[PDB]
Order: sequence, then C-alpha cells, then structure tokens
Amino acid sequence: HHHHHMDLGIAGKTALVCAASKGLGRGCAEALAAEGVNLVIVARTRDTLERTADEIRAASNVSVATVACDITTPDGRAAALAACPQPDILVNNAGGPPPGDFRDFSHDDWIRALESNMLTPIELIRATVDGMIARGFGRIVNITSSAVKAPIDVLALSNGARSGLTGFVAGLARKVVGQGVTINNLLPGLFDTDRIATTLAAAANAQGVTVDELRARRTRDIPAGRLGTRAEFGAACAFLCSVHAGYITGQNWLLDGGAYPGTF
Amino acid sequence: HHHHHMDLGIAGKTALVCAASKGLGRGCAEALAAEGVNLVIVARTRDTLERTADEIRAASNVSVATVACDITTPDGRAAALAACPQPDILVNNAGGPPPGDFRDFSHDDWIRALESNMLTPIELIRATVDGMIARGFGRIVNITSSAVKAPIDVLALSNGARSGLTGFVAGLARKVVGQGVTINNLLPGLFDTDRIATTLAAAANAQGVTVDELRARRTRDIPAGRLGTRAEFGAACAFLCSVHAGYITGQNWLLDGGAYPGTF
Amino acid sequence: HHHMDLGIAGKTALVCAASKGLGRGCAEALAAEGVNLVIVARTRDTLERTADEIRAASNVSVATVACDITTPDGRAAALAACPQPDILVNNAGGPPPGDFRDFSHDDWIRALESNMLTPIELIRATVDGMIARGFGRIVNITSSAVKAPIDVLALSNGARSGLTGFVAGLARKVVGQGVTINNLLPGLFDTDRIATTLAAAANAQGVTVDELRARRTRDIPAGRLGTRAEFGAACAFLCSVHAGYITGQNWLLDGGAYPGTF
Amino acid sequence: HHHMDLGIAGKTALVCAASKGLGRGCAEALAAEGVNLVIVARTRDTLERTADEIRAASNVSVATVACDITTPDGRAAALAACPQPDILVNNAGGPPPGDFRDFSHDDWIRALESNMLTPIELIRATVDGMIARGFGRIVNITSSAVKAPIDVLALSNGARSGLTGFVAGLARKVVGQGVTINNLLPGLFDTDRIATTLAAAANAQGVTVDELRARRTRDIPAGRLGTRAEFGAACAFLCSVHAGYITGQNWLLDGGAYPGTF
Ligand SMILES: NC(=O)c1ccc[n+]([C@@H]2O[C@H](COP(=O)([O-])OP(=O)(O)OC[C@H]3O[C@@H](n4cnc5c(N)ncnc54)[C@H](OP(=O)(O)O)[C@@H]3O)[C@@H](O)[C@H]2O)c1
Ligand SMILES: NC(=O)c1ccc[n+]([C@@H]2O[C@H](COP(=O)([O-])OP(=O)(O)OC[C@H]3O[C@@H](n4cnc5c(N)ncnc54)[C@H](OP(=O)(O)O)[C@@H]3O)[C@@H](O)[C@H]2O)c1
Ligand SMILES: NC(=O)c1ccc[n+]([C@@H]2O[C@H](COP(=O)([O-])OP(=O)(O)OC[C@H]3O[C@@H](n4cnc5c(N)ncnc54)[C@H](OP(=O)(O)O)[C@@H]3O)[C@@H](O)[C@H]2O)c1
Ligand SMILES: NC(=O)c1ccc[n+]([C@@H]2O[C@H](COP(=O)([O-])OP(=O)(O)OC[C@H]3O[C@@H](n4cnc5c(N)ncnc54)[C@H](OP(=O)(O)O)[C@@H]3O)[C@@H](O)[C@H]2O)c1
Ligand SMILES: [Cl-]
Ligand SMILES: [Cl-]
Ligand SMILES: [Cl-]
Ligand SMILES: [Cl-]
Repeated sequence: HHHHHMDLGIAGKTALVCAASKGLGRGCAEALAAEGVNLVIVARTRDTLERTADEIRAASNVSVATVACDITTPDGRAAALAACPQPDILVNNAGGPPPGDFRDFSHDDWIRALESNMLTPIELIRATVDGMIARGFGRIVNITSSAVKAPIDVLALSNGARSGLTGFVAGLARKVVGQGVTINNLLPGLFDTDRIATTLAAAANAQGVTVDELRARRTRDIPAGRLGTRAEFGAACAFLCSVHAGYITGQNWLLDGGAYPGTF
Repeated sequence: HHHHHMDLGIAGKTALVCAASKGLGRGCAEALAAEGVNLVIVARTRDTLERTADEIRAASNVSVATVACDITTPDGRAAALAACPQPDILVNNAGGPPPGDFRDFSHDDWIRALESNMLTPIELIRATVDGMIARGFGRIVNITSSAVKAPIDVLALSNGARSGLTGFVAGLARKVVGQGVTINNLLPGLFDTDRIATTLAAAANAQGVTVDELRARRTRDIPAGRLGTRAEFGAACAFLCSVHAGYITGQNWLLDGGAYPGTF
Repeated sequence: HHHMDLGIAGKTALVCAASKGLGRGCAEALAAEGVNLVIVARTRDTLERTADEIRAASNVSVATVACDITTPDGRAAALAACPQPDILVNNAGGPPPGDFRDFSHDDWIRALESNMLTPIELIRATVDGMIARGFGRIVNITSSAVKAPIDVLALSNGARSGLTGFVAGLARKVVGQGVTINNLLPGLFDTDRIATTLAAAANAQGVTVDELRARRTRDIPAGRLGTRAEFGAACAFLCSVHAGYITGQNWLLDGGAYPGTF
Repeated sequence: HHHMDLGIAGKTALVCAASKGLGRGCAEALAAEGVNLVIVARTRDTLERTADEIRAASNVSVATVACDITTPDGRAAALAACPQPDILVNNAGGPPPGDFRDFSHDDWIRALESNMLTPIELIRATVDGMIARGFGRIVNITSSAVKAPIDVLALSNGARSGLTGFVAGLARKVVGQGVTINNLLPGLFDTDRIATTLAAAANAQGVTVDELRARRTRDIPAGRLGTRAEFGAACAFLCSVHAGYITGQNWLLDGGAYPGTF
C-alpha cells in the first residue's frame, strides 16, 4: 500500500538560491533539489561552494550551477543574474549585520546593513520579477529573522534593515500575486547552523562558561526546547515555492519553536 | 530520473477531522489521506458523510471511519472521541455563525457562536492533548477565518468567537510545543466551496444581479484574482501536520490571495 | 499656558468596576476634566467612599450603583442610573488563573460573560444613543495579555481576545457617527489588589514583598509598575474631543514589557 | 475643573519639518502646553511666519532653524540650535510615489536617509542627554502605510518600516531611564500639501475638488480627513508626564481606515 505523498509540482523549474553553500540557504537548496528544481547557488567562498554543489549533485537528480560572488555588490548581483537570468524561484539571503549599540555605529554601518539585507533582495526581485510575471509563475522567499517580529536591542542594524525589507515586500506582494508570483518571508528563530555553533563557542569562552552551559541557556528560552534544523527550514521554503502555495503571499512565517510570545 | 518529493512522515498516524464531509474540512481529510493518515471524519448529515468516506476510501490507501454527530454538542463530542479516542492529529472545524448586526442579536446568538467556534475546539483539544503529549507527537489545526485578522462589521459573532479561540490557542501553543505538540490556525479568505456557491447565488438573486456579476465583484477584491481551492487549503493543513513543521506553533496562516492588506 | 482642554466638561460617563484600581483611576481622571460620573462596584462601603472622595476633589456629580455588572440585573441597575452616557468605561474583575485542563464549561462561560459579553451588552445598550447625539467614547479595560497570552491566563486570553476582535469590527462601523471604541491594555499596575496578591505570593514563597516586587520589576523595562493615575490619564485622552480620529486601537500601557514590534 | 496638566511647561522641544502640516500641529500643541520650541524647515519665510504665529499665541520662545534636516549639515544646524532637547519630534517630507521597477539605488538611499536614518541620527545625537536628565520623549511621524503598505508607496513602505523596527528595539532599552519613543501613524490629514495635491489630481482627472474629496473620504470610516490640531494633541499627550509607561507604540490616527484587528 504506497501513499501518494506530496508532489510540490515544481520539478524542472529553476531556482536562484542566494548565500547557500551552508546553513539555512543550503537547507533551502537541498529541499528544492529534492523536488526536482534545478539550482544556481551563490556564495563568496569558492571551494566551499563547489563542495556543496558536488554534494547536492550526488544527493539529487537536478543540475546545480555555482556563482562565487558577493551578492550584496552590483557586480555580484550581475554575475548571479548572468548565470540565472530567468529563475522561477528566488531565495534571498545574505550574512546578517554585526551586533552592537547603535550609538557606537557609524553611518556606513547602517548603509552596509541596508544594502546587504534590504536593498540587495529588492534589487534581485526587481531584476527577476518581470520574467516570473511573463511566465505566470514565480516564488520569491526572503530569509529574514524572528527579530522582525520582536526586535533585539543589540541587533539594531538587522531590526531596521530587515523590517524595511518586510515593509517593502508587503506592498509588492499584493501587486503581483494575481500574475502567479508570490513573495513571502521566512523568519528563523535559532537554528543549528555551523555559524551559530561557532558564535556560541566564542561567546562561551568570552563569558567563561562551557559550551553546554551556554547551549542550555539559549534553549531554555525556546519553548520547543531545541534549535531549528536547516532541513525543516528548507521544507517550509519548498512548500512556499510549491504549486500548493499560490494563494499565500506577503506572509511572515515565524519558525522559532514558539519563542516569540505574541498572538500575531 | 525520479525526484524524492516530500514525505510528510505521518503515514500510519490517525487524524480526527471535524466537519469534513464537504468543503475545507473535506480538503484537509483528503490531503491527510494522501499522506497515509487514517481518518475519523465527522459531520451531521449521515448520507453525505458516508458518501464522502466511500470516495476517500476509493481514492486513498487508508482507513476511514465516520461519526454522524453535531460536534458542537457534548454528546457529539463524546461520540467523536469514542470513535477516535487517541488522535495524533486534530482538525477543528464547524459551521460558522450567521451574519448580522449585533444590536439585533440575542444573548443566545453569542453563546451559540462561542460554543460552536471557540469552546468546541477548546474542549476537543482538552480531551486529546494529553495523549499527544504522552506519545511525544501531536498536530492540532484549527480552521478559523481571515476575519480574525480583519474583522467584518456583519460578522460580529465570528469576529468575536474566533478571535477568542485564537487568543486561547496562542497561550496553549507555547506550553506544549516542547512535548512535540503544535497548535496552529488556518485562516481562509474566500474559498470555492459548495456552501459559498449556494450563498452567492442566493445573494445574487436577492440583489437582482447575475451570479457571474456577483462572482466577479468578490474576485475584484482579491489580489490573486481567484477563489481558494479546498485542495490548496488541505495541502497547507497537511504540511502543518507533518514531521517538517514541529518548530511552527501558534501561527495564524492567512490563505487569502493577498486580500488582507496588513504587513502582519 | 492654555493647558489641554479635553472638551468633555459636563458630559456623563458610566464607569464600570471603579471603586478601586484602574477603573477608579479612570473615574478620577474623567471627573478632573468635568465629566459627571456614575460609578459601579459591588461593595457598598468602598463604592461610597470612592464616590465621596472624587466628588470632594472635583465638584462634578458622582452617582453610585452597587451591583454586579456581569449579571443581567446588574447591567439593568447600571443602565437605569445612567441611561444615556456619553462615555462608557467597560471593566470587571478578571477570571481565575490556572490550567485549562481543570476549567469546566461553566468556568469558560463565566469568563466570557464577565470579560466579553458584559462589555458587548453594555455597548449594545448605549451605542445608539451616542450615535443619535453625534458623540460617544467607549473604552474597554482589557489586558496586555491580549497581545501576548500567558498559558496560566487561558480564560482571560480567550475572553478578552474575543472582545478585542468584536471591538475591531464595531469600531469601524460607528466612528463616522462620532463614536470611538478603543481598548486599554494594562501590564502590571500597582493597584491594591495586585499589591495584596503580591504580598500573599511573597510570604507564601518565603521571600519578602520587596524581593518579589524586584523579581516582577526586572521583567518590566520601565523598571516600575504602572499607576492608576497614568492609566486614567490615557483613558481621559481617548475620551476627549481630540481623539475622534482614533478608533479600534489597542493601547499597550506596559512599560515596554511586550517585545513585539506591533 | 482641574483640566489636564501634561507637566511639560518649560521643557524644550526640537520639532523637525514643522513650518506646516502635521509637524506644525505638533509644535502648536507643545507650545500651548508651555514647551519652548526650536522648529526646523527649509523655506525661511514660511518658517518665520509660523514661528511668529506660535510665539504670539503661546508666550513660549520659538527658535527657528532654516535647514534641510535630511542632510548631515542640516542636522548639525538643528542640533546646534537645540543641543539638549527634552522632546524630539522627527519628521521630514515623504518620498515620491511610483513603481519600484523605476526607482534607482540612489532613490532608495534618498528615502532611507530622509525617513529612516535622519530620525535615527537625531535620536543618536540627543538620547544620551535625555537619559542623563531622566526624561525624554521622542515622537516619530511615520505613516498609516507602515501598518498597511500600498504598492505605489514602496519607498515609504521600506524606509518607514525600517525606522519602525529600529524604534521597537530601542524603545525597550531606554524606557527605564525615563525616555519614551513612540510613532504616530497618520492616515489622511488635511494639510495644505494634501489639499494642493488633491486639487491638482482633481483638475487633472477632470473631476472637481469636491468630487475627489468625496472619493477619498468614502474610504475613511470616520467620514472626514484628520486635522493637524488633533494630530498635535496626540503628540502632546505622548510627550506628557502621563505617558512615561507608554513606549514603542504605533498609534494609528486614521479614522478607522486600516482594517486590521492589530
Ligand atoms: N541561523 C539562525 O539561527 C538565524 C536566526 C535569525 C536570522 N538568521 C539570518 O539568516 C541568514 C542565514 O543564517 P545562517 O545561520 O544560515 O548563515 P550561515 O550558516 O553563515 O550561511 C550563510 C551562507 O551564505 C553565504 N554568504 C554569506 N554572505 C554572503 C554574501 N555577501 N554573498 C554571497 N554569499 C554569502 C555563506 O558562504 P560565504 O561566507 O562563502 O559567502 C554561507 O553559504 C543570515 O542573514 C542570518 O543573520 C539566522
Ligand atoms: N469557505 C470560505 O470561504 C470560508 C471563509 C472563511 C471562513 N470559513 C469558515 O470555515 C469553516 C468551513 O467552511 P466551508 O466553506 O468549508 O463549509 P462547508 O462547505 O459548509 O462545510 C462544512 C462541513 O462541516 C460539516 N458540519 C457543519 N457544521 C457541523 C457541526 N455542527 N457538526 C458536524 N459537522 C458539521 C458540514 O456537513 P453537515 O452540514 O452534514 O454537518 C460540512 O461537512 C466554516 O466555519 C466557515 O465559516 C470559510
Ligand atoms: N492592575 C493590573 O496590573 C492589571 C493588568 C492586566 C489586566 N488587568 C485587569 O484590569 C481589571 C481591573 O484590575 P484592577 O487591578 O484595577 O482591579 P481592582 O483593583 O481589583 O479593582 C476592581 C474594581 O472593580 C470592582 N468590581 C470587580 N468585579 C466587579 C463586578 N462583577 N461588578 C462590579 N464591580 C466589580 C471592584 O469592587 P468590588 O469588588 O466592590 O465590586 C473594584 O472597584 C481586571 O479585569 C484585571 O484582571 C489589570
Ligand atoms: N498629511 C497626511 O495625510 C500624511 C499621511 C501619511 C504620511 N504623512 C507623512 O507625514 C509627513 C508630514 O506630512 P504633512 O502633510 O504634514 O507635510 P507638509 O504639510 O508638506 O509639511 C511638511 C513640513 O516639513 C518641512 N520640510 C519638509 N521636508 C523638509 C526637510 N528635508 N528639511 C526640513 N524641513 C522639511 C516643510 O517645509 P519646507 O518645505 O519649507 O522645508 C513643512 O514645514 C510627511 O513625511 C508625509 O509623507 C502625512
Ligand atoms: Cl548570553
Ligand atoms: Cl455584496
Ligand atoms: Cl512568582
Ligand atoms: Cl484617484
């Protein structure tokens, strides 16, 4: 007795997955490859990026192309679009800004954060949405942050840039959904990525605590009692990119184990 | 070259799907049956309910049991729980309250709406959540309404009862997610169900317009330019019920084609 | 200086559940702006004392209704004393905390009656007169838990969220006729009830009252509890002729404790 | 009657972009409560006239700074005139409407500079003094579009939402030191700019001004546009000593037009 399970309907489509050699972006890449989506993946570090592409090719039956570039620069965006001029799916992602107190920031800190986490996604949407509209199908997913719903004092630069992206997305989403293009944001709370692990160990050593003690501290503030996985993050991305999600647009899906306490 | 696609991981589990011989509830039932979930489906009208169960059995490889009862009464809830004492998945649903002006309502109108669309789901959660916790897995999905986010003047009884359910769910969701139980709400905007079609035709005849003219009027207020399908509603339900959604809880997923204009 | 004239002197306000705490703060602030009052509470001697104090401090009239506002006969008593209010402040005691697995159907109905249907019915009874006169101000005291429900407050989370969704729909319907409906959502305010509850939970836990107060206050970014005076001041502003473009609002007075952007 | 004393007589407010419209309404309302003002705008003759009018009506001092507040030298001019404000009202002109497919990178940067980074930098320059004095009130004029973005307002949707998320984080950090940071979100207010814009879009479309006004007003449940006086009254209330438990709030003054519950 075999069960049909869920065919997301997007085999043969193409996705441009930004910032995706590791972490959540890689989780989205893998989940889309398993649905038969051909990939162009972007990251800055060439040897890690090509290793990830090797591995996804082995693990899936799709094509994978790589672009080694800084997606937050004009030249990097041009290189990504040269390699993937007409994506059906765009996953926006880039490294987040540094923590600190805004009184200690220079103006250029704001500009860099706005470029990386707001204007870069907007520009890649600008560059790709008309082809999606012309084909009657498009899926744009922006990786943002649970901080959009509950800003953290020390993350001023992210609170601002990502809330700016979110406000822009809300307006555009309603304009293009009738042409078959959806635009939605995935808001991760704390996910078990290598970057998070590296940061945790540095923070433990700076406080004098063991890594286990600091891990437990973070987890106690998450009702789910665990960190998120890049796999379940990628699964939600793949569902938003599916033919079953064409009525869902401008949404901000919070994947945070219950941590944020608001009703909405 | 066959693609893995998405295995929701819930084959062999059991779902109690309320109010599910037709419409959105039937859409959830079918989507769960395709993932290999055995069903107990509830509705009041026996012959329609048994026809739906016949059809789902033919269409899927799962078992389907029926309970013909009014789920908004104590006896009906008891009959549903006798038939499905330990569900892994609970889909809460029931008919919505009548439209009108609250100045014309009697007290009993409020009580009936609160019973049907708030206390009935709470009681079925009360009756089933401890077994979910004991097994380390539970998925509760409540069908509510886009009105929760943007209340309509003439839907006072739904605005109130469903917002009450939503507030209760937000608090409980954070309490049980660490035990493997999630509780989330699906907020439909306008979906193409037989009830909606019947209501539209009555409204057209009461206004003197053709059905096509009234259909178009409603659609012009939906940016997606179409009504929702019970299939895509069921797909979102199945994804929330999957092993890929254990980090998602207390959320209010709006499936409305962009119609509600808020950022959040 | 031309200080702020809220323009409501000589209007009449029905202030529910207002011999003490936040309701009393609303009554004091409205009387200070010249509003004649009818104040409701169950316990006669506290009610009369509070009325006497307000009347002596403000020279408005202050009628009292000793009744349980969450019952139909109580609402009839209150409406008989104030059949045509310009201003209605909805308020009543809150439901008991606990685990929803231990709440009966009747517990749910009591909470819904007290904190959702009672305000709806008082609005139902008074709004058409406000409309007819081209002015009305309805303020519902709810709870910061409407924005961030706590698991132990299931009954409040449900009933007050229901009121909040109802209010959202009605507010838009009547604002063009000069009636606004807004909710005030208190976080922790230093009412005598809260103070007594703290001192009991202190001596119960074996810590002092000051120790428990510090624990509560650590979770409030403003570093203090709210005062009934500032709660009443916000209510008076909503009631003013300056607030007729403000409706369906949920003003959080919680010292920044709720973390959400919205 | 003891009318409402907001307790801010003799404080000093820096009011940005305030020779006309909502900023002017804020300045008028604060002066009426005894607050000394420094008001900023670009055009000298309008700025002086508005200052003269406020000074004559309120007997506070009203200094003027003729500058473009969205440039670094403009901010330096404003801060030189008002280095230690108790109250800061952030405001500037809004960005142009249009299709984001036609906006350049520089268009985005101009909007972000004008409606997000300018207020952040003015907060950055003034908040530590507020903290040191144990009192501060920061009010940011944003837009009802922050709650419901319009596709033609992409630049505003982005920049003002960014400011709003930044403010949410900072508000909780400083409220314990007596500083509140809140946003006022206007829906359609009858400022002379709006009126002129309407009369041009009227004669352009071939309809009269009254016809276009009726079309706009049909979509506002309150049935009217807002007034700068009531906008300024809300700003003054937030600035008061009664509003120290209110921070990080986004008060929608839009006559009920926005349909959301929250
Ligand atoms: N993980 C969480 O708990 C969490 C929570 C909230 C928000 N977020 C946000 O989500 C995003 C992803 O986080 P993550 O933990 O998955 O990060 P990650 O583990 O560090 O992965 C980032 C990936 O993007 C690439 N990349 C980074 N900056 C890039 C750039 N300018 N151009 C091109 N590729 C770039 C990195 O490779 P190269 O370094 O080789 O370029 C790597 O492949 C970040 O913006 C983060 O702030 C994450
Ligand atoms: N469809 C939309 O556009 C839309 C939008 C917003 C909200 N909603 C809400 O979503 C829910 C589902 O709507 P729908 O359009 O799918 O409704 P539907 O097409 O009428 O289906 C309702 C189903 O539930 C059963 N049912 C109704 N009341 C019941 C009760 N007391 N006990 C047991 N079974 C019951 C009905 O069969 P019997 O009559 O035989 O019992 C039928 O199987 C409603 O609460 C509705 O108000 C729907
Ligand atoms: N203070 C806070 O921190 C806070 C925070 C969140 C929510 N709230 C909610 O705000 C409301 C007011 O709280 P509070 O602290 O001001 O309470 P309070 O100090 O206990 O004052 C309650 C007032 O209402 C009267 N009252 C209570 N139930 C009544 C009824 N059924 N009929 C008529 N009068 C009634 C009481 O007098 P009698 O007993 O003589 O009738 C008293 O005058 C409550 O619902 C509470 O749950 C308060
Ligand atoms: N009124 C509404 O319906 C409404 C609704 C939503 C949002 N908003 C936003 O609220 C703000 C105020 O709107 P309003 O209608 O009050 O505008 P207004 O009537 O045009 O007033 C703008 C005031 O700011 C000054 N100003 C503008 N840009 C400036 C700059 N760069 N530096 C210094 N002063 C500057 C103007 O004088 P100068 O030109 O001489 O400098 C004038 O005194 C705008 O950002 C607008 O987009 C307003
Ligand atoms: Cl830490
Ligand atoms: Cl209609
Ligand atoms: Cl405690
Ligand atoms: Cl127009």
